[PDB]
Amino acid sequence: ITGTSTVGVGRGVLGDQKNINTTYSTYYYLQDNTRGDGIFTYDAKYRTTLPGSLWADADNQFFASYDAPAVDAHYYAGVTYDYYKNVHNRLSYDGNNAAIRSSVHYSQGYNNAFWNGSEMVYGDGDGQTFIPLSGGIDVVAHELTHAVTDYTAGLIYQNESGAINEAISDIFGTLVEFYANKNPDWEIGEDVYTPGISGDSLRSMSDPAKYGDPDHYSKRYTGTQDNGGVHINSGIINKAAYLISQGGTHYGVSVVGIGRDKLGKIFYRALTQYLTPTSNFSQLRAAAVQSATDLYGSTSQEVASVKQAFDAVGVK
Ligand SMILES: [Ca+2]
Ligand SMILES: [Ca+2]
Ligand SMILES: [Ca+2]
Ligand SMILES: [Ca+2]
Ligand SMILES: [Zn+2]
Repeated sequence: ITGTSTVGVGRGVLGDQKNINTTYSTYYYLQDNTRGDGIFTYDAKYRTTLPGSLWADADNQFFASYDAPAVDAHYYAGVTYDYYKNVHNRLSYDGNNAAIRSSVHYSQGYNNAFWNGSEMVYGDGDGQTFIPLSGGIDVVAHELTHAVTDYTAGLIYQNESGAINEAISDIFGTLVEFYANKNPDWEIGEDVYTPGISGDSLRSMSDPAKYGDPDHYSKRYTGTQDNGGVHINSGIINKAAYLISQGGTHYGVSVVGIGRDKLGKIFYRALTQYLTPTSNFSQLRAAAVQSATDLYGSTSQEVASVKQAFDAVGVK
């Protein structure tokens, strides 16, 4: 849209009030021209035809309940964009400021969100399992991080490479949540998942076995469902990332935590410099070990804790 940049206000999925960057041109559009080539939010109007229509609003105030998912998809996209820019110096997912597009109100009772190869897609949920998925900052950041993975390492979506793929997304989803300081934790999707049940979440990085996922490589799922257990075997890596950052003792292996900033740097470097499309866990450990070495030195505590956390989850 060709118009004037402006700022609007509205309410997100959880009822919180926020400003959003909009563009005026007869109507007020969810078009943020302050970040790269733009952040554009579309309304799928309960269908599956994508992208739907660029969101247009008459007075630049977004307080209706129908608007809530849009507000949040637009804002958290802006937050994820800024995380990657300011913390890793990466401009959009392609590293060239490609425009970021999202569609909300996709389909009816749709209990998921995904990156489809060109844009973000968010369901509204059924009201029991999910509320509108763009309400979870980590959900948003997890899915946009898949777009960064596609442009960089190219992890294919199955088996161990697909599990690494999902873990990277949970890792960077979590670190965006800490960066925004938006009630942070190590769990995935607790702000939108099962609104009638307090304290639960889809997955846990700090204790994956709490929701059924493996937390050691000997426990790994070796079946064929879920593309080879891409959302299940990610707990092995999540657990490891959690030990690197927070530290802990896990199957008798003690790890000294080095913090989230270092975890992010070590994993951003492995992702963009040593991982390939078909990398497996073992290769991820090597990549991670090499990245810490590159950044902090071969005999640093940083290397010591990468190795100890892969050893605690059984990845050699
Ligand atoms: Ca309005
Ligand atoms: Ca949280
Ligand atoms: Ca979370
Ligand atoms: Ca819940
Ligand atoms: Zn994912």
